[PDB]
Amino acid sequence: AQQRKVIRCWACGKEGHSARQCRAPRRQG
Ligand SMILES: [Zn+2]
Repeated sequence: AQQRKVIRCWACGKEGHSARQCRAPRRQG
């Protein structure tokens, strides 16, 4: 498998992108 659920950008917490592209500076957008 890949990682349990989709890559919800562990750097932000949203399903759709990876922290490598996390455009959310923790609580902001
Ligand atoms: Zn993100």
